[PDB]
Amino acid sequence: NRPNRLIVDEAINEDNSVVSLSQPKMDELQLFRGDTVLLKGKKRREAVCIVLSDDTCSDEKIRMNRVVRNNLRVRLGDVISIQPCPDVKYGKRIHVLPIDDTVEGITGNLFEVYLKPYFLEAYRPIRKGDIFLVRGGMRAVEFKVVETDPSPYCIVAPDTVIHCEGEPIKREDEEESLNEVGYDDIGGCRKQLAQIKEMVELPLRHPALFKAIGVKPPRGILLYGPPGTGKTLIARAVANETGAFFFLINGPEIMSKLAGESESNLRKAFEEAEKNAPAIIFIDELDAIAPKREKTHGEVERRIVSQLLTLMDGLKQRAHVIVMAATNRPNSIDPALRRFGRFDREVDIGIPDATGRLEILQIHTKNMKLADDVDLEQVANETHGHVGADLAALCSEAALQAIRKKMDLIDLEDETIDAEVMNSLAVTMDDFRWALSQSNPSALRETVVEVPQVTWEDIGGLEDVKRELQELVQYPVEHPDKFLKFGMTPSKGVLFYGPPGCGKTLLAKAIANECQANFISIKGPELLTMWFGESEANVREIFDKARQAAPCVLFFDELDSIAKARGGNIGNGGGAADRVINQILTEMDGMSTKKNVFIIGATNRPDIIDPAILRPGRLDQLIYIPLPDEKSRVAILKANLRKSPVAKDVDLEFLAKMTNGFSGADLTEICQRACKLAIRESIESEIVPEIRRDHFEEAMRFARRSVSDNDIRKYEMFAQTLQQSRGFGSFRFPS
Amino acid sequence: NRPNRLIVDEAINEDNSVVSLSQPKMDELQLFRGDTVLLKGKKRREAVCIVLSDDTCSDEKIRMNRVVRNNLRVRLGDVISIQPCPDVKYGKRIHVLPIDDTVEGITGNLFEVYLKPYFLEAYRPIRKGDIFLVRGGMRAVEFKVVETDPSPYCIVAPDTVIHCEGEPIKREDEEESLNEVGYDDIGGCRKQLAQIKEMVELPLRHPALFKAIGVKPPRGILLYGPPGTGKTLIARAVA
Ligand SMILES: Nc1ncnc2c1ncn2[C@@H]1O[C@H](COP(=O)(O)OP(=O)(O)O)[C@@H](O)[C@H]1O
Ligand SMILES: Nc1ncnc2c1ncn2[C@@H]1O[C@H](COP(=O)(O)OP(=O)(O)O)[C@@H](O)[C@H]1O
Ligand SMILES: Nc1ncnc2c1ncn2[C@@H]1O[C@H](COP(=O)(O)OP(=O)(O)O)[C@@H](O)[C@H]1O
Repeated sequence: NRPNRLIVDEAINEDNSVVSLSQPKMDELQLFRGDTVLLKGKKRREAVCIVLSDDTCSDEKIRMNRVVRNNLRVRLGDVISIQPCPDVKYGKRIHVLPIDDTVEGITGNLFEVYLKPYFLEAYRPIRKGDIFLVRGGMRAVEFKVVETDPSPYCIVAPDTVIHCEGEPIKREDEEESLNEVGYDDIGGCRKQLAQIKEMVELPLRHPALFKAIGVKPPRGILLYGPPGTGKTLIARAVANETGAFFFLINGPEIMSKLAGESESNLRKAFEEAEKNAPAIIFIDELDAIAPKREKTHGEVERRIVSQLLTLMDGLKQRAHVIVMAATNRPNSIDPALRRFGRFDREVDIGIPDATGRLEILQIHTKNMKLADDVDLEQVANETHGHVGADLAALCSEAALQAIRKKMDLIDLEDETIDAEVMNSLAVTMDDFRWALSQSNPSALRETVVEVPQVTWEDIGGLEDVKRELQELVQYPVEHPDKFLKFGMTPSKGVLFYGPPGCGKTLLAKAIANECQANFISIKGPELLTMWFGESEANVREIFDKARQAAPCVLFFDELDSIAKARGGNIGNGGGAADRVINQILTEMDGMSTKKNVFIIGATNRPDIIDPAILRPGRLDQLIYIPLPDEKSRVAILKANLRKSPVAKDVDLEFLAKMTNGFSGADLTEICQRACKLAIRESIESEIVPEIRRDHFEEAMRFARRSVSDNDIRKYEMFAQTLQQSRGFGSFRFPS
Repeated sequence: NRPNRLIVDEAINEDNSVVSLSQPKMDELQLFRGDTVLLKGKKRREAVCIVLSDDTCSDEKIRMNRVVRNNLRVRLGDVISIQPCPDVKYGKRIHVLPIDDTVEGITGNLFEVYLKPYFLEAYRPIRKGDIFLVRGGMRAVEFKVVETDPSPYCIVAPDTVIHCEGEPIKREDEEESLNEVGYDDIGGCRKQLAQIKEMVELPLRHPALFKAIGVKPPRGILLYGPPGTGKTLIARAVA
């Protein structure tokens, strides 16, 4: 038994002496809330930390940060021994000194700038011989214990004096640098990063297991994403956290060699990593190495591609090397590389969402000190087209602005800077706004994927439609047991038709938010570009991106916008079928029905929609969104007024009754006009900060009905023709 | 404190001995409109100029032209020391001669063509050892002081006689050529040029600051524009 062995895993808190344990873990080992333990690992070394309460990690695993993982020489997946230590122990004299690998540039006091704001009111239990890292001064510097009283009996106390000599010492090869790349340095990638964690955990941490079994290990991992997403960061972090010898192979570095030298350089890079097993061979750019799809210009290019292909599939076990290649675009790769044995496991790393970029900002700003009025929530929202490298550049530029506001008048003309100035240099929002306005996003044209923040509370009315949407996309994904028993497959998608500006997009986004799945949206111009550009082959890429991002919903806005541009029911001498809808149907028919992917079709002119899409099998479920009723319009305003401060004066119920033929869009622009009037009257009166009732009274003058009465009749007759519930309404069984 | 340190910046006027200062800058240092100062920089050298009134530059910076920046061996972003000099000082005999790097092609009188239309009705305070540049004759030729009365006490006066030998002298590597490319030689580019000024001011003027910090410096700047816009001019001027 020996219930003291726990699985080491990454922590969540950014502190130093923190251990995250579940309630039953301390309840089994008679451990309390505010106690200390003694973690013991390999190489005859121990560590003293503080246990904390957790409820998310696991049942029998320990969450330990990178700062303390390097102290015990224990990586992820290894096992350690934990035991309580209720013995009283105080600190008297702690002597520490940093290592010269990171102190080059520090001048002045070292206690007041790094130790005082870290050791006081913390009661961090230090251990003689441990390496702890502290952050501050827009950098990261650690410290090393060289001589102290024999451990245990080392706990920082307010009445403990600290003195240091001043010169640093050199480190050894036993410990790794804390400034390197780790799992805690990656943000905005959780679904993709977890797959890579679980994919290479066995062959790297346990190389001897695969040598004794017939299981084929994954020999190739291809990474996607626009340049700057962080593929190299993830590749280096996996190697640095799994104990594998990382070997970086740059793209242009090999191609820059002469004729025949590139072959030797690429070939010598494989057995070198094979000897240092386990190892990970990473390729920076692979589209620039093997673009053997359309280029095929030059014998040396083909020779390099063939050499790479030969060295790729020729890894018949031997070592335990895993090759992870990175590229920019999936189609820009040689198809011969995707053969089974060279590159079979495929990983697509997308642009982080709003909740992902905040983690990147927290990672990139953890070394510097910010002011109280600095919030990263608005920065992530305002930066919705940027990538991982974009935000690091934004942070660097924002940090540079603060230096410019103090270097000019202080004029520290010294060979090295002091640590007592940079700590006080707090970056404010004004520094970030200057850099945000000039940073050009590198990721704007390709489709962005989210899991939208809009929920059911933002949608007013449409209660009949909500239950229907929560009936076909949430039941097969949560309770499939009642589906395979009947032997019938679920629906492939549902089409939305009705008057424009009623919520055709809000329902699709809310159903994605509730189901916790990705959301891909295609607008009208996006569909029209591939028609006018005479290139309909881009549907396959959209469907592939949706498939491997499962679960996800495939939303097509105004699907009839391609038939409206060429007439409609009659139009020109052609019919109601074109190349883009052709390719969409072709890719939907061959789409995997067992996957969690879903397709949402939105249209405002259902009379011109091709019937070929509407058969049972592609899009059979049709839900009509009518104009909001009296109590449906009230909820629209109750949901739209949650952002702007409006007092109790404005009567929303009375406004809904007068707005009879008003769609959802008109009620939004009414509030927009009222708030614009409020802003204008505030600015004009500045030469008050609340929305009054006469604002809406004047804004109601220009209340234009976007939907007239002529199309209402057409929509209603179309709905009743497609429903056809008459005749069989009184159909009953005799006995 | 020591309120005598000012930030050196480019000037606006195309004159020679002109210092642009704000009203509070002279109001703090008890300096008037028509007075002279003594600018001191690095390498144990000084410079005498005339302060002027300005209202646009800054609160605590000094605007100094390229002609006087090379005299003190001070570039943009550096700091200097300014102090008033109300002592009376007149000129008696100023001996100057140009450098052969730019005089190849000049023949005849040198005073009437370059010094007379520059020194008269100007009262420019010269300093022994300074290199001042004058424009004229569809070119630019400067002059060098080789031997004169020990500075101070060098101010051009109408009753001051000037004679010159005629042969020039060679320059050294301490000073830079005034015919080179500078910030004053770029025109029509203010928004773009300011971004490049502020982008590389830190890593170039203070190389040791980035070596002691984790901030990533900009390693690459791409320039656009149709051929002939002046990208090479800006690139050479920044360096
Ligand atoms: N998801 C991320 N989390 C944290 N940092 C990131 C992320 N993505 C990129 N970065 C930062 O951007 C910098 C540049 O990354 P880069 O080498 O361009 O990645 P790639 O090689 O995948 O394009 C790195 O130093 C890294 O710190
Ligand atoms: N039922 C509704 N409840 C609340 N707001 C709505 C509703 N329908 C539309 N809106 C608002 O109208 C705006 C535009 O909607 P739009 O995308 O044109 O709808 P559709 O896709 O049905 O045409 C959205 O920002 C949304 O906030
Ligand atoms: N904005 C400018 N201000 C002053 N001179 C300019 C400017 N742009 C170009 N010139 C002049 O034009 C000449 C040729 O410039 P050129 O070398 O063609 O620039 P680039 O290499 O950027 O095309 C230079 O000698 C320079 O003096």
